[PDB]
Amino acid sequence: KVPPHSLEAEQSVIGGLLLDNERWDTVSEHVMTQDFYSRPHRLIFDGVKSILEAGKPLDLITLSEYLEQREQLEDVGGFAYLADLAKNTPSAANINAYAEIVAERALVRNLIGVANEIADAGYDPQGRNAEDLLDLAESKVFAIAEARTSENEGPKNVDSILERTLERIELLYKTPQDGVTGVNTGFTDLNKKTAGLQGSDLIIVAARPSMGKTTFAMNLCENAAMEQDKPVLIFSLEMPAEQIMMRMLASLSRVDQTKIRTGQLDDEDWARISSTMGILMEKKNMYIDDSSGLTPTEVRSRARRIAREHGGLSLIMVDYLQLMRVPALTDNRTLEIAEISRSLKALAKELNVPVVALSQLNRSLEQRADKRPVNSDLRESGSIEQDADLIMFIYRDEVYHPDSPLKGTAEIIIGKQRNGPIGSVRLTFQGHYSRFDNYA
Amino acid sequence: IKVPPHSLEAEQSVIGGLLLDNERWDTVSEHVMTQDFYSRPHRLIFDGVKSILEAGKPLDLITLSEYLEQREQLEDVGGFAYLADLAKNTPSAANINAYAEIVAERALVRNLIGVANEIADAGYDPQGRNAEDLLDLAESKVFAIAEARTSENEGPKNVDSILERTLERIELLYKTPQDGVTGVNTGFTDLNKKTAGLQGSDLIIVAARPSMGKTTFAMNLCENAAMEQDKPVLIFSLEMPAEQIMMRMLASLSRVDQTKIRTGQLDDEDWARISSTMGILMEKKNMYIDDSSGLTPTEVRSRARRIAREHGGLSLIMVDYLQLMRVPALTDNRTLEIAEISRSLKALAKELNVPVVALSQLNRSLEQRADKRPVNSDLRESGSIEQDADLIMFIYRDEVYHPDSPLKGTAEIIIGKQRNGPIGSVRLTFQGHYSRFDNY
Amino acid sequence: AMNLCENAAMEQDKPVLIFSLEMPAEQIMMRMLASLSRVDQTKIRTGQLDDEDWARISSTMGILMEKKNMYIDDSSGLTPTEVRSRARRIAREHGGLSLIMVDYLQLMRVPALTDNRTL
Amino acid sequence: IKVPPHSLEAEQSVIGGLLLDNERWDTVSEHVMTQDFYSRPHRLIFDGVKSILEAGKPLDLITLSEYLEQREQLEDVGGFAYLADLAKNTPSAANINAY
Repeated sequence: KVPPHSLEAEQSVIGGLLLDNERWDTVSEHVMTQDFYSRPHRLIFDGVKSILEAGKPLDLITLSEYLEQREQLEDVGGFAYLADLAKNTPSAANINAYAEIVAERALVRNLIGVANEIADAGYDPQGRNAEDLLDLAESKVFAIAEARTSENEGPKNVDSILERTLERIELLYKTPQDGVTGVNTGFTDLNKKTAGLQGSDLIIVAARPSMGKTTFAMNLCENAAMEQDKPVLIFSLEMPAEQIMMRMLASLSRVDQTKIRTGQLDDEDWARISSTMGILMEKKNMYIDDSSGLTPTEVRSRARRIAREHGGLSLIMVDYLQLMRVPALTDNRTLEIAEISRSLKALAKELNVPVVALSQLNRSLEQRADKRPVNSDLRESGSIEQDADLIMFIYRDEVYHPDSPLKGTAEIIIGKQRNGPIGSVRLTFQGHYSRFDNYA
Repeated sequence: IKVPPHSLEAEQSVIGGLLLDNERWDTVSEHVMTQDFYSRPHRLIFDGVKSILEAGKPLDLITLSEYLEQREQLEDVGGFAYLADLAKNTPSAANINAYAEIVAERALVRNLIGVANEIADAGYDPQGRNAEDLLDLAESKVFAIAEARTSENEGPKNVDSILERTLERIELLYKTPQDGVTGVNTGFTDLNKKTAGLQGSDLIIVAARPSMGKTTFAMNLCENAAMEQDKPVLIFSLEMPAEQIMMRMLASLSRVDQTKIRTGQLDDEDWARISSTMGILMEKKNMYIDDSSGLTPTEVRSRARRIAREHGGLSLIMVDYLQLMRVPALTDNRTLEIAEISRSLKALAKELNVPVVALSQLNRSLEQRADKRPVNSDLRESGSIEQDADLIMFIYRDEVYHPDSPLKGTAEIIIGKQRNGPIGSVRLTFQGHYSRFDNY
Repeated sequence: AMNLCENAAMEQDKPVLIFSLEMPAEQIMMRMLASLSRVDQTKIRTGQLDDEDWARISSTMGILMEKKNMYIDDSSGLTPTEVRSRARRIAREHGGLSLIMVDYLQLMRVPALTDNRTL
Repeated sequence: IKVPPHSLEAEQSVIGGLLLDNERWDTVSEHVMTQDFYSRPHRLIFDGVKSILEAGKPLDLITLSEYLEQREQLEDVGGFAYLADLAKNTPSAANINAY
């Protein structure tokens, strides 16, 4: 019975912190002084923790002088062991993964000790009742949960919630003051509430059939490929790359959609098609993947490959959230959508590019007779509210009502947005040639 | 020497006592089980006694021996000589209830040791189990032993204890001039007639179909509990972060339209009402919100017990979504996952003695029904909650499905199930412009 | 069912046994107090009631305390083994029973036949 | 003698190359599968590399070692020494797609 520990992983956390002091911001969230195994490794990590928390510089002699003044330098292995730790593990950036190993061994090691306490108290109760021993065993397990979850999240105090609410309200004033903070949407009305497409968050655009969810997603990619220098990546699942390019050519030249997919078109229309063809060939940013069977593993691999080849991406768009599938969760449909939503959010955090994932609403709003898409309607499809930050819906009043005042105007109603404010942004729509425009 | 906790002498007196006095089985059956007995021979004799006494009332040396002779288990026990010796060895009647409690207590301690050994063996050999996964697995094994406990010898009570409890509840109802609140005040005088205060020992599940305002009604219950009750309230946020929850709560506290807070720019008059209610919330200090998306029933019970230990005790625990919570042990079966969460939330309400308002969403089966009124049987499709939760109330506004409805701006809280008090449709007005439920 | 137990507890000398599964013993006693004093059900479960109604509830309280026959078991999880054992236990402690009432036949459950609902 | 069509030397360079360059997985995953590898030891190492690179970006001598150690497959492969020997034996990056 050897205790669960990884002495090799502890050496790389300590050794990595001496080489890169800026890693402490992430390392402190994973490992604790108690989480380290053995007395020598705990004394070194306690010195590193005490130094990096107040005095920014930490090196071979900074850590040595902290231990020398506390009569613990010889106890850890002298100056030679502290200097040989840098020689032993010179692998930076992977310190977060090494800390996770040490933290996992510690939580498993604590569980073994806690279970052994219960086992020894069962054999030798010393006047303890079965009910008393049961509550004692629960309290020992509850203690490990208290130390593990108190580092990152828990029940925040009123003062902290008031501080985080007022800072969020003040940030809403400066949303149309800064302007585009990255990816330009193309719609000046949308740029007031969105204030540029942020890279660190997931954007989910949902619409009930006939609203034009694919059309709005294509229009966002249209402006991103021309304004932003970095290329755009589109995962086609609903329709092939040929149909996507035919729809994009209609918006680029304002020529009616029907003429492109039919073939028969005027010489004037062909001149407008040929004029936009040259500008599209000079930019070279449209990368489309017409694969029907796409798994979240293949999506993340293809996005990381294209970003590595051309420096970096700018916007990743998915044609359908429900068309993607994970082979491990083929039985449970509820947890399949939640895993895809998590995988798409992780891709947006890793690549730092805005991810526009398209999704479809449930048929529950059809029997409601109001038909305005609320953020709670998409919850039926899967868990996306906790993962995606920006959730905008497409609602055109002419689809459900023929005598509607919004004739040819679809309002992009933002139902959820952490970075900026929410609201109904009216934009005109031309269904004859698939092109969303600014409402006057 | 690690000898398993057992009392072979106590098992012989339960078996021996049942042979001498067959009328003791009425009390003995409530304490001991066939599984509770230690070793194969004692379990075979007790199983025979259990099968015989139940239907074939006469039980003796010849009845017990012939039951085992026909099943080829008599020789395994020790022939007839062993069964006849148990009547001779223990001729002490009436104390059988005390001997059974010893056997039941030894079995619980023996199971606790086996449960601790399971955790210890799983720690040494995880086979791909994470530290978080192993922690939740260790808690679930301990929780199972506590589930078989909490019986407290429930039986037929006399009229003296029922009338004493009934008179004390009736006499307490005269203290309130017209409130009728036996604890947590809901804030709605119409709701206080049927609910009669939020009881702590039971689980309250509020369910509503999207667009009804389930989050709005849950926030309004926490609003009055944080101001009226001295003990703090705990809210587990899964659907929306603590910032959005505080923005919605500020709209109800000052009657300022919801749109102005989440957008930014608002009038100086509106800011004065927000600043006036800020000082009221700062003096009370009861709103504790946990904006964690990944919440397991182990982490929920640990975070509720932590706050109920720091500030003396809690007053009301609210969950944003029942379906957003997940148990790693039941990720494959969705049916038994919801039933375990419903059981864990009910156990939290019994242990902490505070009303737990768990929010849940109805199935889309009521949309095709055309009746639109959600019945208690519609939530059964989501999971087993009827047997665990005592108070189940639904939110139904007639203006959501019908535009020409007479209930314009009035949502009726229809109570479908309530063990403590009576059920019925309680009409209450609703203001969707600033998220605030009021008295009709 | 409550009205049948009402007359059996007053007329017969032997006590009555009621197995509550649908509603607790508190709700059963509140409903029984409404029939014993003819005061509207709503006033008892709400709390607010007149001084005239207070005297009728207090008068019937002493009548029920002199007889001592209502034995209620507010257990939700009741198996046929536990029902027979508790019925035999009360009939042994108090000489003998007089009427056994069950709140719900479908709420009772046998662990051996949990799969087959028909049997 | 009917010797099966295999290349143990080519399997060692794919595994060894993935430990030196984690960014190669984008192209390597398109060519090889866990089933494609010959013998039980090479399949256990490649399955660990596949499971790690698909979610947790860092993969090295101790990341792969800890995955196999927790599942009781480290000694069945050849201890830690065999995993460290693959980095030493084949230090040829970029040609992993051909292997």
